[PDB]
Amino acid sequence: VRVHILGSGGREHAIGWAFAKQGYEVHFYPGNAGTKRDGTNHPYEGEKTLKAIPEEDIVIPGSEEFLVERSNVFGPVKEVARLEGSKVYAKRFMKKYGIRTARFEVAETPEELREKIKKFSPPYVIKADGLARGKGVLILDSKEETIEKGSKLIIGELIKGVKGPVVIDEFLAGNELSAMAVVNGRNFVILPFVRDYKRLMDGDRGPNTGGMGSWGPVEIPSDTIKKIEELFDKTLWGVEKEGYAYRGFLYLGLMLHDGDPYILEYNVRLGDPETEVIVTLNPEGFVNAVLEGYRGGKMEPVEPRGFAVDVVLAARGYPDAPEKGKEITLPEEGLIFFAGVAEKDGKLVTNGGRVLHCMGTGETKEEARRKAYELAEKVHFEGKTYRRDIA
Repeated sequence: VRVHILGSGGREHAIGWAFAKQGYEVHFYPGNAGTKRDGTNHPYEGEKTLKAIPEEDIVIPGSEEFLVERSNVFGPVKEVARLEGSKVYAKRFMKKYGIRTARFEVAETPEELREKIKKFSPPYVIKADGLARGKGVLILDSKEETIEKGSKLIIGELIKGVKGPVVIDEFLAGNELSAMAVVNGRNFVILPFVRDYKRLMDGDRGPNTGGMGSWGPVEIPSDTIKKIEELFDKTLWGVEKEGYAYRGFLYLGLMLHDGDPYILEYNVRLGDPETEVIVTLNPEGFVNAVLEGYRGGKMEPVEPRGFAVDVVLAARGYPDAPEKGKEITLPEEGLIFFAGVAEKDGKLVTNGGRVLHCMGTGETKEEARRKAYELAEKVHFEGKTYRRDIA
């Protein structure tokens, strides 16, 4: 009867919103002040939190997963999550199981970075082996800046708490694209494709962020989808051949290059703010596929109804230094997913980089767009930061 969601972002709230919408009792760990609408928030305290939860579903989205998965948890074990956790492992995996990816070398020291960089041409891509809070894939025009930053990235002087080998990836001209699936062993369903907005500012300027909005569904050619399906199959076969079974959500960050999809990286959970959009496109179908996947049964396709637009409101300073504690005025209605919000002095206040997700829905992309933006204009807090670019 009960769903337990680990996390505090809009993905988590979106996932909990759908379940609660289908009548399930939803617990968030720790959630945020918005997630109180759709369930009860509890503090997360590691294994103490999880040992207490009976059989019945736990949905993780994060790096919880380089320990969590107890058969309760709908996400892969640590060994499988190395696919996200070690970008080097992921590359060797893909070479092994014939999964189409960019040519690459591994530099474990700055010396190797100097030698091995000579195998590549100007638009250089260096990727930190470990998690960098998605801030450790560098794309640099010049070799000097690549060696200088990439060396520092190896030795832990670039990004505090990141250190160790780097992948040097052959840069791929193309259009970037994500694909996401609910997965049980070798069975999977692909979710609606959504388009995200990674840069902070309109016309894709400013710093990269964890996402400034999205919309969907996006229309992908059937031939492209069949190739995408084949990437999922070969990835899941590879997991089985390593002796493990993938349970949960699998995200492929792709690059369509010369007609073919290449895997830029694996994530072992759904994106934010892609989840907000996907969920809003069919709350029923998402919920069902997750339960069927969790339960070991047949999952039915997740068909999108209409279009969804997510306009993310973030704090002034996001991402490098978001300002907190600012008071949030909300409208009477509207689909909002809450992330960086807290309660303080009986009020709603900002408390994270990305504060709110304002959702618009409609029969067209433009209908969905206006509704989202109409809502974002009704929502206020100081230094309220958003892209009028979306969709």
